Amino acid sequence: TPVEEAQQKTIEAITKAINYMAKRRIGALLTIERDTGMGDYIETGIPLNAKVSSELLINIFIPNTPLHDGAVIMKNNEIAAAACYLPLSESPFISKELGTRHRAAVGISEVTDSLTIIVSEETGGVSVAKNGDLHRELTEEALKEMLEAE
Amino acid sequence: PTPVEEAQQKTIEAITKAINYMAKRRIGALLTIERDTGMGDYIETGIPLNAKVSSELLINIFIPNTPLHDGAVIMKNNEIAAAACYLPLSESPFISKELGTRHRAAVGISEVTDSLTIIVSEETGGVSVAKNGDLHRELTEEALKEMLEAE
Ligand SMILES: O=C([C](F)N1[C]=N(F)[C]=N1)C1=[C][C]=[C][C]=[C]1
Ligand SMILES: [Mg+2]
Repeated sequence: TPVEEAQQKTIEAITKAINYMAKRRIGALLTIERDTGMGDYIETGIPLNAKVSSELLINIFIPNTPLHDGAVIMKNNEIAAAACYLPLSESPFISKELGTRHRAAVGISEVTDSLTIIVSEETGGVSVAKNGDLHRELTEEALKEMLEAE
Repeated sequence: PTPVEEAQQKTIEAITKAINYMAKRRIGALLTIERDTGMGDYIETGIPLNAKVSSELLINIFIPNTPLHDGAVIMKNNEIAAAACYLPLSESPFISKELGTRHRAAVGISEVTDSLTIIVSEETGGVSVAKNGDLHRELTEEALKEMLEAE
């Protein structure tokens, strides 16, 4: 169906962008709003309300650019805003080698049902935060499975 | 001022801030503003964005060696319609011979539309505008803003 084709296209755009950033070890933080509304956090960023594309996602997160600091928040199959604030988790059970991007992802996952993808700038490793837990060192296939499950 | 006029002022401010940032850093850029002649055929050659304008997004689009930096950004009113778009190349003899494809593309679209195109040179950081087949080079910040306000 049209809705199904659009969801699969968005998943492919995300995974292609994550692949490019993982390979180059470009830090990234991408939160996908689900049932819990995230308007208060969207409002902290730069409004985009843009069509999703792998190219736009990559261009957003290039280091030392205006938009790369903070989270991209996606809502209703669009990029709602970039450079958004997310709350930092105080969970003592996050790997100590991880920094602010990962704590921000876990933090938003503690108070919403959202799914957040993180690319580490140190290693290029890909992780997902959901329900207050961080799922680390994902393969491409694991990330796709999580996006399809969500 | 009406909401429409205030929105236009915000868009001009966003454009001028982005152009000034890129000029200072010799970031090449090609930004066409659609006017009354529709540019859909050219918009459809690019990557669709349909995004709200911001200086931050304009700058991010043109960062060298990124997916979106080659080709034209096309704006429709207060939106970035698409990036990495094709524009036709002008054969005009009044394009300075040292200028590259971005300037030739800007003059080219200006020959078949009433659009206004801004170009930042990656060689010199100079700012130019193409309109109605004519290229106006080495614009000051003040001149660019005046051109946009008049448009
Ligand atoms: O990229 C990547 C992976 F890991 N992935 C994950 N996800 F999730 C997506 N992708 C790579 C490849 C190769 C080399 C390095 C790196
Ligand atoms: Mg002069």
